[PDB]
Order: sequence, then structure tokens, then C-alpha cells
Amino acid sequence: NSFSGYLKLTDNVYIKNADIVEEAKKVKPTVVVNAANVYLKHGGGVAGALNKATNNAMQVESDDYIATNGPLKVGGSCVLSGHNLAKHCLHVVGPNVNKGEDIQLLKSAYENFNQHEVLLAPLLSAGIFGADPIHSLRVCVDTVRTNVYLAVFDKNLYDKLVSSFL
Ligand SMILES: Nc1ncnc2c1ncn2[C@@H]1O[C@H](COP(=O)(O)OP(=O)(O)OC[C@H]2O[C@@H](O)[C@H](O)[C@@H]2O)[C@@H](O)[C@H]1O
Repeated sequence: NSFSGYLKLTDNVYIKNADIVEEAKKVKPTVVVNAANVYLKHGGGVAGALNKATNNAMQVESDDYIATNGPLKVGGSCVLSGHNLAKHCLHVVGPNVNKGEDIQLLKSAYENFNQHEVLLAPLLSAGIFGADPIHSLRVCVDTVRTNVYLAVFDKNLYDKLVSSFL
């Protein structure tokens, strides 16, 4: 869990302009967080980048879990293997705002982080799921009590998040 180069936003939330995959390779964290959907079908954002970095081992494990146990709930999570990226991957489902799921469920989604002392994580629902990134960051800061290291890959977005936090 060696995090370096992060900006301190609050006493327990830190942020860095980086690819979450590269950070996981360099930090070797106990938990990396994936922004998932309820079927753990890993798509065009963080999820597909994590899965590719595991040479599809994440998708095979995910398909098996879902076939055996059923889909997650929006706002829910499950802990699976971190493969070569981390010890554990916490798959969390934020609301899909573009499809009319309730943005209030973003608070439930972030509450999952509180079961883990330290996490490398992305901003939930702020990419393919269409939530406002600044709002996602505020919900994270207000909800999460454990230590969270956020990795934001796009520089223009990182800059806009940091400044709105002045
Ligand atoms: N490699 C990356 N590293 C860091 N941040 C990234 C990366 N790729 C995207 N992001 C940023 O992570 C945040 C989350 O974006 P998404 O991964 O698209 O997550 P989400 O909005 O929750 O959508 C989830 C949906 O996308 C699919 O990948 C997934 O299977 C699910 O259906 C966004 O701010 C996005 O810009």
C-alpha cells in the first residue's frame, strides 16, 4: 500500500492524475475498486482496463460468480480476487444515471468503501454511467471514512475536480 504523489483533499481522501491500472501495478494495494454494473460485464471504462490487465481472468471469475449467485444490486458490491493487481477487487455498482437510476444511490455505493481501511478507487458513476464528476467526488468525501486514494486518468477532468475543491 505505497501511495506516492497524491494530493490531500481531506483528512482521508487523496487524489492523483493517473491510470488506475498503472497505480495498482506500482502500489500493490490490498483493495482496488472497480466501477461495475450488476452483471459484472466489464465495459469501456475502468472495468475493461482492469480486466485487460488481468488477461481476462477477472471476466472469467466474474461470469462464474454471477452465474452461481446472481446479479448484484445497484448500490451494492462484492469482493472478488485482485489477480495480479491487488489482493482483492471490490466491485461496486454505482447508479446508471443516463438510464434513469436514482443518483441518491451513489451514497449507498460509496458506503461500501467503509468496510476497508484503505482503497485505490476511481470516481463511481462519473464516466459511462453519466453522473456529474464533481458531485461524485463530493458524495465520496461526505460518505467515506476510511482512507481512499482516487486515481483520475483524464488531466482536464483532474484539473477541474481539484479546482472545484480549491
Ligand atoms: N484507466 C482509468 N483510470 C482512472 N480513471 C479512469 C480510467 N478510465 C476511466 N476513468 C475515469 O473513472 C471514472 C469512472 O468511469 P467509468 O469506469 O466509466 O465508471 P462508471 O461511470 O461507474 O460506469 C460503469 C460502467 O462502465 C463500464 O466500464 C462498466 O462495466 C459499467 O457498465 C470516470 O471519471 C472515468 O473518467
